[PDB]
Amino acid sequence: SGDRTRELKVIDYREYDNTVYFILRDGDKIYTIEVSPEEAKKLKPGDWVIVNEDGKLLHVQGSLEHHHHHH
Repeated sequence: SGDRTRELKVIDYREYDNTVYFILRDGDKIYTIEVSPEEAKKLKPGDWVIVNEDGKLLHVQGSLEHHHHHH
């Protein structure tokens, strides 16, 4: 159970007037997604993303610290 979303690494992009193609990597698998330029403004090669069920790009921001047990 769990492990239902997939994080992908941006390895490349191709930019045209009205569309940006991102090349995304999950392990040894490659996916392509095409978005509008305003959706690509914050993403570059080396960034990580999650694409949700609606096709929305979600930007991986990092981890949150948890150094202390709280129960």
